[PDB]
Amino acid sequence: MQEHYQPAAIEPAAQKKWDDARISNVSEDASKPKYYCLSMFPYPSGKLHMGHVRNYTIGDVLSRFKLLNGFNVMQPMGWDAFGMPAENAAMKNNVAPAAWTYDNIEYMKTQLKSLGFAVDWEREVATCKPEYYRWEQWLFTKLFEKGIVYRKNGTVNWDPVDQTVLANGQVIDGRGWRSGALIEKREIPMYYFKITDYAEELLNDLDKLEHWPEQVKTMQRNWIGKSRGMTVRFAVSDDSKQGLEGDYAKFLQVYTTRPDTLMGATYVAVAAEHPLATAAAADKPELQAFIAECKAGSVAEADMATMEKKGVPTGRYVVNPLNGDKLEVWIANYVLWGYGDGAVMAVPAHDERDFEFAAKYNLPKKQVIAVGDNAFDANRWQEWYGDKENGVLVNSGDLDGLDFQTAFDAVAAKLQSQGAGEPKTQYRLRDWGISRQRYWGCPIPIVHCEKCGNVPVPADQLPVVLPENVVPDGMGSPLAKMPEFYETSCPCCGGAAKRETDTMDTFIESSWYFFRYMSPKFSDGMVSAESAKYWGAVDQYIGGIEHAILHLLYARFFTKLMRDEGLVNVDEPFERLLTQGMVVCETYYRENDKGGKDWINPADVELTAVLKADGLPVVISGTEKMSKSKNNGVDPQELINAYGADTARLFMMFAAPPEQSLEWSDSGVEGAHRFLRRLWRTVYEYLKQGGAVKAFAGNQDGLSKELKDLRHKLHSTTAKVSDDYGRRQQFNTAIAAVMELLNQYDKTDTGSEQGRAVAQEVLEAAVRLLWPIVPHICETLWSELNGAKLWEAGWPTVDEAALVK
Ligand SMILES: [Mg+2]
Ligand SMILES: [Zn+2]
Repeated sequence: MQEHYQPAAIEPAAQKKWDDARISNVSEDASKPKYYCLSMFPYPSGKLHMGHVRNYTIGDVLSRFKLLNGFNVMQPMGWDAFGMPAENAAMKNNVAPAAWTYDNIEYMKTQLKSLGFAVDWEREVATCKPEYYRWEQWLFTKLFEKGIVYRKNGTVNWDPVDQTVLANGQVIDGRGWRSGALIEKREIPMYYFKITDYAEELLNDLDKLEHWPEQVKTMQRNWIGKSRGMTVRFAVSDDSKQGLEGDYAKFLQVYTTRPDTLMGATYVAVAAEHPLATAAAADKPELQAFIAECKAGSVAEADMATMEKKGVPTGRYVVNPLNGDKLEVWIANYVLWGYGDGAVMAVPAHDERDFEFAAKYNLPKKQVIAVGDNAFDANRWQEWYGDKENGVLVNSGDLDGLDFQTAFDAVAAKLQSQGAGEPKTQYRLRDWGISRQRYWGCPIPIVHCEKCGNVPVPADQLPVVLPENVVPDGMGSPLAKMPEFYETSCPCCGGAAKRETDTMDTFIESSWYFFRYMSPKFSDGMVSAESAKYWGAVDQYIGGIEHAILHLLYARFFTKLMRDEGLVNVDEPFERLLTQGMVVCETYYRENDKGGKDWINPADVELTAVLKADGLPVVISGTEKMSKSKNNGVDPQELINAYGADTARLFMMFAAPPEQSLEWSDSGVEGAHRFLRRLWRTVYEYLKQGGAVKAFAGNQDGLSKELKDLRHKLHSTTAKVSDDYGRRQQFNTAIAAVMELLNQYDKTDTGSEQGRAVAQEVLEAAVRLLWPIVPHICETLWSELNGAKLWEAGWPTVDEAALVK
């Protein structure tokens, strides 16, 4: 055994030792309990960043910990290969997105292997290979025949300069974020997943997830947005029926979740596309300009509530069905066409959104709810205004004295007898649009025939192979310009027909990759029935915060879809969720000659804070998440080249808990490396003074007071580490517990015979307790202390007797 810790000399050897033993290559062995530990598979952007290393080290700790406890652990790895970054790099470097992707995959796979992750590489998948996406095309055709996937027209943002479709997040003040040209609203036929049919099932099944974070389940409930309310019809006044046709000339229909406050309605609001808005705007240019501004808006629902609410009066009036009040109709910008009736009622006294709207335009506020002896202030909103639980009705005539649910049914009874309303359940959830006007994505298995319509590609002719010999030019997506691709024959009649040129949303690949890992080479279905039965569902999921709501919802949707097709048996894909915190770092900038700032990477600077090149001082700015925005990203390959994989893994797990943000620190990295030097020195000095012995075990009566205390600290540390790994999922404190154990070991005389046995017992446990964190040095140190296989010795057991005083 060498005297000095040198990770470059032991880490390649430890990996080949695990590779030859094939401890990470697992099968459906019924003689062992299974454990599926899944980390979110990376996008092949070119090289790993710090978020990758932290995510997959967290997953490797939980995987190696469960492996030492006898579990048959599957920890797979793949590549979320589709996306736009390959197209943009293709337009910059003039290469093909496929070749650019496959090279990034090979390089990043070498980096992941160098980190020593216990990964079953025989289950590796790449979503851009036809061997993978052929099965999401298959499920598309099956759900298309059933109607779960359908085709309808939708509105998109067209950039006429870049000749591409943009999302609302890429539109700023009505212009494209790159071209700066005014976007155009176009209606094109697209494909949709009828996810609203599974809304009740997606909402109720959240109760089965006993181990999910309550805030994550709450975000799923809000996005689905189930509400039990009331449909209410306000009769249009005789002096406001001009220009209206059909039912819109008779009544204005609205939906409300607070029918107990129907007596407190002071005005109604309609969307810009509502027929009442169209009729009143026929002779009013202000209303026409307001309607045009609402239609030209490009607000994302993540910023919908942050939008300033605006409205215009119409001069048209409707009649409240309960008290007969005449209420003026307003055109509001927050009322969305397609959401319910496209019209709402307004109660400013018990809805803060209506309170701010009425206070702006000085609209009346009528109180109809009372909570105790609390005073009602018409010029200041209070939280109890919207209380549905402890409220009682006032200023409501016959409805006075009733609570929420009694007034709900009583209002329902009054409206149904008049034929002016009935209860209704609504959902904020929209259907899932999957059509993307991009090249680098999974093709849509639809052929357009003028005599047969939109016919699905039969299962024999799948996949619809995306051509890889394509270099995007920018002026339009390539698929719509390649007749050699879209010109084909109709699979129903054999006549001339055109393939679908749009590609699928990349969320589709991530909605079922956890099932493909179970049988990645299965060619008769999405997943074999044998492997799905054994592995069941993912026991532990580790990923980031980005797009968590949509990804989880889509993955839970695909699970129930595949279950209904008879492919899987579970109702939920993920039993446990661990979302890691971001990695932040300090930023550095030097002021410009044009009134700006140029941001410098931390690798090109040294703290005296001075630039590393010209030696001119550079401003050290604030800390934020590593990104190419302010050039603050630290390459983990430089961290591995300098200290090794074990130091990188240890610093990640020790600097902060997994959920908390990790702040980059050069001193913290050195401290992790010095501890690995200390651990190597401890084992080396122990073996230099006599070599290994048999670890102490059994009855400890007769040991000295000093040696009994060390065994107490030892088996107390083992209990604390097991709780940190298996329950708390707090790996930083577990490293601190082992450090305290080594501290007391240093202060203890282990020179006696039984003292050497206690020392052997202490060291054999410490290297096994840190094996999930730093497996390379622990495997190397374990072979010096004991001749058995580390994974066969298992997780260290707690000696209960070593705790009785
Ligand atoms: Mg349960
Ligand atoms: Zn045909």
